Amino acid sequence: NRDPASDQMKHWKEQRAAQKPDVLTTGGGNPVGDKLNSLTVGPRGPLLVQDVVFTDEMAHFDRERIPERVVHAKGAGAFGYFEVTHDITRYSKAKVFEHIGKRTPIAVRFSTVAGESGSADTVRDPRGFAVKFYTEDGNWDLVGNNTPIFFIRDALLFPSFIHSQKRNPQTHLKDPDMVWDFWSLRPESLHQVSFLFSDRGIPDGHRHMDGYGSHTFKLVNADGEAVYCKFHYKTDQGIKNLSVEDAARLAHEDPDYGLRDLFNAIATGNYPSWTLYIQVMTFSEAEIFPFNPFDLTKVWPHGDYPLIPVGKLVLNRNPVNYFAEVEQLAFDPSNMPPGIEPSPDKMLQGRLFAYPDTHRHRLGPNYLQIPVNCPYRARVANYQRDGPMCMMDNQGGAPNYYPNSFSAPEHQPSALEHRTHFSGDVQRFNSANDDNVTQVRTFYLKVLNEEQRKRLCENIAGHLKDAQLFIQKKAVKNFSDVHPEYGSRIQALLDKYNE
Amino acid sequence: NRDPASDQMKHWKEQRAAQKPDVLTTGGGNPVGDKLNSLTVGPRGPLLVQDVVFTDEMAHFDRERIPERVVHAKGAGAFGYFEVTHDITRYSKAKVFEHIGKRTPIAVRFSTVAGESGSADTVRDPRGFAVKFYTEDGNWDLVGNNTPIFFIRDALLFPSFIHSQKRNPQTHLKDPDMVWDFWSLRPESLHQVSFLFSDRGIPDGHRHMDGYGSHTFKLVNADGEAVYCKFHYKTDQGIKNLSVEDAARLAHEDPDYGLRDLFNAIATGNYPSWTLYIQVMTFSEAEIFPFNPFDLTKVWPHGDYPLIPVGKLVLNRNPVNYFAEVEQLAFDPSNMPPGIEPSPDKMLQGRLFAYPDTHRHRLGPNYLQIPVNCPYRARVANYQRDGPMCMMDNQGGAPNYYPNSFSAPEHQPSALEHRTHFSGDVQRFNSANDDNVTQVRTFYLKVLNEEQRKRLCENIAGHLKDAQLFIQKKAVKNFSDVHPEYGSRIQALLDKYNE
Amino acid sequence: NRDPASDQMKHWKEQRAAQKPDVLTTGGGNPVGDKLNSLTVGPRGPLLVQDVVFTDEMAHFDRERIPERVVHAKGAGAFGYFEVTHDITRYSKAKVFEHIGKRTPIAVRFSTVAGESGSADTVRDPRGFAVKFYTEDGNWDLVGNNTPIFFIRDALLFPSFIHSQKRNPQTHLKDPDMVWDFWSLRPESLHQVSFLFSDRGIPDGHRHMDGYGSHTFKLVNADGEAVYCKFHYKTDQGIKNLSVEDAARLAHEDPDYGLRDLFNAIATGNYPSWTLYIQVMTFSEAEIFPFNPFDLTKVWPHGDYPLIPVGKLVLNRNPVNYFAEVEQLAFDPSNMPPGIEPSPDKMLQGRLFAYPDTHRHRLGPNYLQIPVNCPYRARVANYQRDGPMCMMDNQGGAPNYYPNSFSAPEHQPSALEHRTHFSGDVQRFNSANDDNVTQVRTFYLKVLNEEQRKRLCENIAGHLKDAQLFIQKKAVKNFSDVHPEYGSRIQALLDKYNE
Amino acid sequence: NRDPASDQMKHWKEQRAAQKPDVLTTGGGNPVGDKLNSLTVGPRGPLLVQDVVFTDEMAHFDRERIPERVVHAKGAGAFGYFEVTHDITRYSKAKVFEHIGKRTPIAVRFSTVAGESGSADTVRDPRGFAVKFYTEDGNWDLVGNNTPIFFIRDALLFPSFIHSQKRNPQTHLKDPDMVWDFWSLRPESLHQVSFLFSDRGIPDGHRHMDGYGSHTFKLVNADGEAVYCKFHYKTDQGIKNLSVEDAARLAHEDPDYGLRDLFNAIATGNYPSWTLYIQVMTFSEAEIFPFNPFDLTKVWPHGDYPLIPVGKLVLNRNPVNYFAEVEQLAFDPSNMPPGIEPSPDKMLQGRLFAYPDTHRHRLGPNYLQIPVNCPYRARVANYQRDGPMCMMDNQGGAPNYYPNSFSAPEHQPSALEHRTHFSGDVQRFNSANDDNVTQVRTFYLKVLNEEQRKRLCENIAGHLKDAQLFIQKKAVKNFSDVHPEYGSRIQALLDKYNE
Ligand code: HEM
Repeated sequence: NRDPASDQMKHWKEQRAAQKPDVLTTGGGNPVGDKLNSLTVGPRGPLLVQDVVFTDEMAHFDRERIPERVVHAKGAGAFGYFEVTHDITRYSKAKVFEHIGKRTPIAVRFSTVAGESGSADTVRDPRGFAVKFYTEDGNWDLVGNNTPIFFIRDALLFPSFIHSQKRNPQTHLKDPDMVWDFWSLRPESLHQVSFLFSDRGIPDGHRHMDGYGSHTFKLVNADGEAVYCKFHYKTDQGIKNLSVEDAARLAHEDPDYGLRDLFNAIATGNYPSWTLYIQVMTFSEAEIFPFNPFDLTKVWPHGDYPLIPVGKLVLNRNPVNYFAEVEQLAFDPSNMPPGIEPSPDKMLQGRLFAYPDTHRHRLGPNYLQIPVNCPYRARVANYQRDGPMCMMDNQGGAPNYYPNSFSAPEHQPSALEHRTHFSGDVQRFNSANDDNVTQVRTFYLKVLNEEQRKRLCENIAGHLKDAQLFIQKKAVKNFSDVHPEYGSRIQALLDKYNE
Repeated sequence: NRDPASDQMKHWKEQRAAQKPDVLTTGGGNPVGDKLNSLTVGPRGPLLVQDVVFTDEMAHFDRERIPERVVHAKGAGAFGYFEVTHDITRYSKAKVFEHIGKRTPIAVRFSTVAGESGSADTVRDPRGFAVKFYTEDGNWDLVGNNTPIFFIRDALLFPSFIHSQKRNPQTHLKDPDMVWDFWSLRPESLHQVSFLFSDRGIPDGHRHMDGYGSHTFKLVNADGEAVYCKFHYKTDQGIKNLSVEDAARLAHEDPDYGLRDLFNAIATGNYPSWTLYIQVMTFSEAEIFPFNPFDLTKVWPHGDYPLIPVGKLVLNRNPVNYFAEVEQLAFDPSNMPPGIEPSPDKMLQGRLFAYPDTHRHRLGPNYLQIPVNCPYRARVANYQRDGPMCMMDNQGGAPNYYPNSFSAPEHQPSALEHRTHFSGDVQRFNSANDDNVTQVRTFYLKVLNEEQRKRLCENIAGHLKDAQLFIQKKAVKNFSDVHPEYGSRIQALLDKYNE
Repeated sequence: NRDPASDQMKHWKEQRAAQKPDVLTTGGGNPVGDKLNSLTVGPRGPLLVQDVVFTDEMAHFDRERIPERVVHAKGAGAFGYFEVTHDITRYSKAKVFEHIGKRTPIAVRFSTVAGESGSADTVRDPRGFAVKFYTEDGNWDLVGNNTPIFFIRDALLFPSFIHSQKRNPQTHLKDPDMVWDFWSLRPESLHQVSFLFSDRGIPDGHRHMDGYGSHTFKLVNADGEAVYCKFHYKTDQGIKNLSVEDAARLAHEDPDYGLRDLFNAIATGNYPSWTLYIQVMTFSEAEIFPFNPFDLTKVWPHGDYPLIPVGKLVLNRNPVNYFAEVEQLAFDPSNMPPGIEPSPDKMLQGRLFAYPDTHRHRLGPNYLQIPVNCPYRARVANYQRDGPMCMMDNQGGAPNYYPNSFSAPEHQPSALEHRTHFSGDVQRFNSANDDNVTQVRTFYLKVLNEEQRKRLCENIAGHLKDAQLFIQKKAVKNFSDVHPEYGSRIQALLDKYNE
Repeated sequence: NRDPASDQMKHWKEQRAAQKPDVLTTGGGNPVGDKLNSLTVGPRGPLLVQDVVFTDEMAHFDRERIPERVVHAKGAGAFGYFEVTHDITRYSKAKVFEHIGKRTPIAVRFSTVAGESGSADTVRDPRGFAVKFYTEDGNWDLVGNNTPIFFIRDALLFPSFIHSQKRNPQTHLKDPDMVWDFWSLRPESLHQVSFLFSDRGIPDGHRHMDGYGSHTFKLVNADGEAVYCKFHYKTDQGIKNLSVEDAARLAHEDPDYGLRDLFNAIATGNYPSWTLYIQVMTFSEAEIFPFNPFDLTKVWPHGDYPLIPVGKLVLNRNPVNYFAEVEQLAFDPSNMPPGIEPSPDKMLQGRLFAYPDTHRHRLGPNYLQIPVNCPYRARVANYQRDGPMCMMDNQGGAPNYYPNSFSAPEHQPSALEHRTHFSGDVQRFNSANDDNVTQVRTFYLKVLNEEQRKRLCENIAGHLKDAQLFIQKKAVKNFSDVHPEYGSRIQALLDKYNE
């Protein structure tokens, strides 16, 4: 006996009963006589164009690959649902939070960042935990991460950052000089480099990690009052990382550890779950926060702004076809239904654009027409038409201009954005010096126990050692600024590695 | 009031009736509060990225167009059915002919040839008569023209021919020199040229012409008995052609004439139709025919090859959305169910490749998944997977390799290519002089009478006159070779023209 | 000897006198033996997949077409230069206006608006007049039209407007109901529609029409002193239009009359040219302007804001390959170099996005590298990399992240946007009631004379007659709001048309 | 200091020094003022669409990716030349072999097979060794592997084979059930499989393995005489393999072993090199020859058919930009200059279309225009035009149809292919019978020392051990079909692994 995972074709064969096999048809659905032998003139004669069976299937074969995700290319996903267990409708009128017991189906995808399609799960990298909510008011995409913060606070540097986190332009090899020259030049990353290199840097499976909407969002009650929030979905299976030693081990043993684990979990009736919380911040409060409540490289102290439960997140139906249901998955941060809105978070703002952007290029213009991405729990009706690979009925003969005197789709004013005032010059305001240590300090000596406080200091030096010298100093100079003992312990390890 | 075509919107609304307007949603199903004004800071302030309602709409509009067909770009389509009136089973096994009274859903697209998207319907040009049968053995595409022949017999010149017939590479204008140099350099074009400048060069609408398969085909009955044939779908609305003066009027008065005539013909229950006949030929009498039976520039004499009736072609349904149903329609000559096979027709052999090849580019790798293209009357099952914009289940979780031992789609010895023997050197045999006059001569003298010959000559002359002298004399010669007088007449009008 | 355009292939010959024909090769440079005959087994044998030559060509022929422009699909282009003849440096620091007697290469494309690629040139429709300036600070695209205003003033209506301007989704025909239902419901269009149906609605080719920026832009000088402006480039060939009667003739006679006219003019050394002026308005006057200064449906009286000579545009060179240098041509209003900026014009704003966006689809991610679109007069150095069909060296092995301590490109502080203050609530402000008749009323009464008013209403009435009765009522009512006489005239004609 | 690959940026900044850094600009060439801070209204305000600096960069980043090769995604590349050392003149007229000492530029890409973009270098899997010769008669693409045979013999089985070597349709993990089920059912693989698990199954870098043309080819001399040859190029740095435990750790130690290895070799002046040899066999000999001389699972023995030397392949140049030069590199087997022609090898013939076909997909219609793919040591002249992303001048104003009377490119009768008379029926002949054991035996005993045999058997077991029992059964059957002790040794190793 084998595991569910490896027993895939197994179960399929049985579940196919004793019903004869279907017929191998061409793409056009024409019956195929023999597809195991080309069409030739003579036993040793040349290939005839006439073998269209060959062309038909070969042709398709030549185009199965589509561009992989720019970032977060490696991962897996499953389906399940969300169910309300609290009433926060006093905070947001989002139909998804209707009443208690309210269930909305979902799709989830876990993933790393820097690695490519061939990469392995078991490595030190942040993680992607995206949630798609098929609500009655369209789809809501909570494209979150296993962290409440990020390395940078302005989108304009994200590409550059990701660049530094991947291969060298010429060599095509990972490069420390790149990694650390960047981080070192931008301390705002401190807070996050601290989490990545902490024990959390490498979880164990996707099931033993927490989620974070990260950014500061906006909730609008069915009364127009708005308030800021933060999304958190802590694991119920409890945290659980992996020994550096084991990581690199599993790495080459089963580079897809995360996949099968998460997969067998569901196959073996052991469905993973997370608990949804949110922190609330009135506009009054925000005006008070000692920091930028919108800074992505900052958190909200749990004590000052406590979490409120709202619901359960359950995954219990593994995909039936990986390509179709997971690869093709598209999550658009901009996909926020009535009740939730973005904040002036200079990083969340940019994400409003880029995601649907790339999706147009990675998948295609009508990518929202792909099953997995189709908002089937709603009714898409508008004035958009055509485009490549246009399935559906393209909305039939319905009037295609608005406004029209022919009863075509009208807009519901009730779903209007929330009104806020703004005053100030249009400029490129500097966010580089918006405190990149304080919050980090209270992490080192407070959240981290002397036990793991040192571990982190090891993980870093072991990677920082590979960078040039001038680089290593700046880095230390930064850690030092968080805490002298920080850059002191590190500089130690480095000096030794240095012989 | 006015024609049904012009009453489209009026009707669509009256169908709405009691139903109320649908809510205006984004591509993501999110309702919009006001799709008529932008989100800006202040009434005279900047536009914000935050307006994802705009970007959602704008971004789609920007991606509405797909490449138009490289030829036959202008056209119109309709849906109807096929009806078996005669048992021809003793010739072919195609299940579409399975039994008299059998109806097979068909789709059809009419079109011109050279003109682009916005060209006029009423202009001299061959006419496209593509027919699609959704059978249980997959789809059969009978991509015919309104001519039984063509200007050339080697697919290798098709690109060149179309280039000569389209715009000048630098001025972008129509070029008579290009048109005539090519023609004058390839007399094998004379047959189809004659037919082209004849009263049939411009029919009155799409309902007033016949549909031909042109190429010789192959039919194999339930006993595996091979036979050659030709398809003919003669119009039941009678052959009506349009004068040169009126075609010129409509050219600007109504460039979409054919589209309108057709829509309305059906919108008023005036379903046009065509009787589908076919002629048969033996490999014996084939080796006996005085010409290459697969030469696209020739016809099988009626006297020797009487037409055999098969069934009817009724068009009784208009498209509901032109883009999804007509624009995206794709016909591949290679889609022939068991019972219909190609022939050594050089030209035919070429089309076996070109159609799906161009479809993979104009529409996309997965174009067969387009509703209008999907062979629904049949169920597709094979090992091809993925590819961009993959709808449906991607065959869910069935084995993607063949052979296998888990019960998945299989062969069909029943549907195997009819085997024919061939022999001979393998080279690029020259077909430039396989009689390019004989059948034209009989046309020009016995098929036409003095008034038609008169017109035919001015028609040719009125266009040729704009080509360079040397191309003129060049062209004359070819004509005289079909007949001294044929040439002399055109010559006459030429000098007058040169005046 | 005919007009130059007709003798293209003739001169190409002459051009390379003695020079001998080059060897015919495949796309791979492999020389071809015989491009006129297909390689088959025996003179009447099947086609061999081994005939790569054929397959090489056919595959290319099969993908020659790219999506046509979403709007302004039918056009013509040329190249020339822009010479500075007046000092306006006190207004803008743009290097293009840098000094008296300075010439900058420019590219231009003329066009219609709603017609597809096959469409005719001489049809009532605004006319695009896009100019690309290859300047030192990158390219500057002044994407004007032949009118200084437009039909709408908020980008959200554009897709809707265009849709109503094209073909019925189901019939694929032009629908006057669609056209007038829209216009009737959006009275802000009166001005344009009034200009459109006037005499200028159909110029005598491209050479006899003015060009305009339409929008208001902001000009910035060396001390950072800004001012709002308008760009006008008047034809030196003098205004000249076509009678509704001619155009209809030309429509079928020479659908490419504009293309042919412009080409030949240049080909014969009769270079056309426009004089570029600018209208200036300080930030103070804007505050007290009787209308919204960024309202595309309004003009700046010549009386209060005089025109100022800037320089001249001269077209002296025709394209060599239309597809290469014209069809691929791409203009982005976003291409504004230091010294030239946008205004809050809602319409202009949405444009900053849609052009590049649509270009990424029509042409491709790297369309800026196509020769005609490359800023060859400036040096592109940035942190952008990869993408399909990537040419040049991809910036070689240069550091691909910013910031970095390795001497890669750096931003220039002197090229910072002119800051401006804004303050207001963030929301969708309504711009419908913004006076839609004042300026129109002036045009009807003062700008036109009795002769003209007569034609205008004739032209309108001639088209409007086809719209449903209730729609005609609506629109007539709108014209009345402009002027009682205006409505009666049309109404009169209508009554007539209605027998 | 550290290796050359590590000091990449170091050297770049080194040679770049003594210069001022370039100004950062937009794709359009406009200098950016600050690329680190987005444009907003007020320090805590929203992001404006006005920020085209942002959209430009991000939009591009959103499009950096393109689909990876359907197979062989993971690979390294370099450039060098081919030096003729010997005269095989009396075999191929091919200019590349013209004289002794003749230099011809080349490009090479080494790669694994079933692994995706993120996969590791040092794994058991065949190795891809492709070489592109830029010759004056166009490019010659010798697409070889690090072995002279291959699992299958009919193209039709290939896509299916590949599916088994990749991930499961639903679970997405490497699956030995499909791997082995396929191989078991298909015993012709026996040869390669043995080689696959041999000591060579994992080379120590790309520098210590041999290249193989694999298929039988055809050479033609100045006097129309052709023969059937083979291509063998042996490493000069010697065949050095990697242990199963060595490669296993290298897996996570440094998954980019090949890359680093090859980059540094070339970087330090230690250019690798190979010697090209050609086996030969006359058409007569081909006849008398035992089994099928075009069977890809069979080989020619140096015994009866000796290895004739032709020249040297030296690599002395690294890529400057990996994406532009290696990723975009496309090799088409169908690219064969005069003197070299395909052979009846089904598998081969199938590759004749599959390669350019997928290139048009993965790279684009105009891929032969990407610098490194262009046949630059030749001169492209033909009648192909347009297509997306068209560089150059699209052949300028030259006539675009053939034949023509305006002195455009003419074909070369001298380049006509070799005419090989062919006869025989026409149908899908069986191939599963060609002795899948003879040659195989002369390996397990002759070309393989006892020691290797030991671990070889151990390898197959180490993998197969995870396959369904029934699978193993059949698996051994074939092995024993080779020779008893073979399957026996395995069969023993089996039951043990089953605890
Ligand atoms: C009929 C069977 C075969 C088919 C259908 C086939 C198909 C393909 C395809 C589609 C690719 C991807 C091309 C790209 O994306 O650039 C590829 C690449 C490759 N194939 Fe095959 N192949 C076959 C047999 C073989 C054989 C026999 C060899 C060796 C003689 C081989 C060597 C390679 C190599 C080395 C590459 C990588 C080239 C590169 O670096 O770009 N293939 N093959």
